[PDB]
Amino acid sequence: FEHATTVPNVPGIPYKALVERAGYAPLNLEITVVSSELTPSTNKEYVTCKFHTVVPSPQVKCCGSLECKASSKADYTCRVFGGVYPFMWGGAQCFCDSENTQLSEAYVEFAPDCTIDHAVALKVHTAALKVGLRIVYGNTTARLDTFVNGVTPGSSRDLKVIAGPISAAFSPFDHKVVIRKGLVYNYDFPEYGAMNPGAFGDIQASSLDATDIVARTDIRLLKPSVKNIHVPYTQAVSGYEMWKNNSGRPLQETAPFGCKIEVEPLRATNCAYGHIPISIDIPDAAFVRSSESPTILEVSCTVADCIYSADFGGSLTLQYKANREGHCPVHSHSTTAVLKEATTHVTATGSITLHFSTSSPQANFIVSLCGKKTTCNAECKPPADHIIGEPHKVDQEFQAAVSKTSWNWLLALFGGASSLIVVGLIVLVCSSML
Amino acid sequence: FEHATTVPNVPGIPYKALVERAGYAPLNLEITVVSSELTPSTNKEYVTC
Ligand SMILES: *[C@@H]1O[C@H](CO)[C@@H](O)[C@H](O)[C@H]1NC(C)=O
Ligand SMILES: *[C@@H]1O[C@H](CO)[C@@H](O)[C@H](O)[C@H]1NC(C)=O
Repeated sequence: FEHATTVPNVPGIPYKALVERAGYAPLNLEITVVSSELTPSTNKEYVTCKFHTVVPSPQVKCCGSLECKASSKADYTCRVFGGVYPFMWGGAQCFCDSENTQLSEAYVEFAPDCTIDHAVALKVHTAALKVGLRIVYGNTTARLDTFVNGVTPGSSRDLKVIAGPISAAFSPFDHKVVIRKGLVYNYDFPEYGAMNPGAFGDIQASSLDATDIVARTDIRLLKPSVKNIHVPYTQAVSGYEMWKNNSGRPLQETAPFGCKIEVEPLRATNCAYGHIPISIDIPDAAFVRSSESPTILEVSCTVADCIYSADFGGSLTLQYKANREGHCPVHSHSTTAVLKEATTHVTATGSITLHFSTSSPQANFIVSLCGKKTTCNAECKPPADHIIGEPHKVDQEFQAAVSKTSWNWLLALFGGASSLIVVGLIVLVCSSML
Repeated sequence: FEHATTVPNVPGIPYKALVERAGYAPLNLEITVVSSELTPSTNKEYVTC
């Protein structure tokens, strides 16, 4: 017997329901989400880190004009200097007086510590959910994990679940993200093949050990002022360190709906934003005969000290007139009230107490005990505690949020004004008759 | 829970109250002033005999 419903997305906050076949007894149904991860399909453009800006040895020849071929190495900057006359230890290095040529070479390369201190640039497409459910139908615990696509049944021993598509997934990741050491940033990195000096992604490669390193650091070779054999060069600062200087806060601190970002794989676990349609096919082994279940001949309810809040605040007493011994579920058939308990053992002619949570100052909600429905009407007080450590289990519907007496005053003034208009118009009609 | 109430300053004479909570049962509250003392802040001006 399939049953369709819509569960809130929030992890925790167990969700109650009552399934009911025409010839079978009403049966408890529990749907609760223990985990929910958003795993998007991501591809990798480039890795980046500190460059080493290694400088090879000078190529000095003594009064012969030489030029350097354009090497394919990363950020290759090469220059020739005439009129040099080098000195390293041991005196002059060229015999020939004042026409010697020095060749200065410079190129960049990943630092030795780039295996840990590297940032990986990702493009993030649309994400899909993989939510874990616990189903407590017929006091039989069933833990499962299922995708939210509407086409994937959940692997269970005797249960079939379909998770309908999300109303609106919000995708916390932007189209371009950057991952550094488990910290995820929504950064608009430049495209591969586009580099700016002193900016993020100034040096790029397909992998950490890739040969095709590419960079456009603003490196310039200068003429050696002192008569030695050093290579004087200047270069713009690494954009990796300049990005770490003002990276801002990562996605683990700046993310909507309060869900935590994890890496390997990139995912956003325990997000709470929408609603999942659940089509669940309860096996018939849990459905029991209506004759076996003790029906309730008469039931009445009262509410004592209703405190409407996020906690299970509010107690209701049910006076039942059961016929035979057994146990059968309870349920609350209002969107504003959620009952704490699932089933109740009833022998005959007794009293039970139940706990519920509401977001409305008026408690006008129908309780179904074991098949039979009776409504309960009472008043609920606002809580004294301003801040509570657990989330609300019900949502305000904006019509039950207005209290019963405030509804009475507002409807009384509106009805008095409207009836005053009606009596004015009928006096007009009576006067026009004359 | 914080209960704010008003008790007479009579020694002895137990004072009754009810602590009603929306999430718990009402509780008996007894307040008895077993003793009091009104100690002034004094200074010695002089001593004579
Ligand atoms: C950047 O680094 C400098 C050090 O040169 C430091 O003074 C500064 O606070 C950092 N952050 C910003 C936002 O400039
Ligand atoms: C629910 O509990 C009852 C009594 O504890 C037990 O007999 C029954 O097997 C449980 N339900 C199912 C569907 O197994």
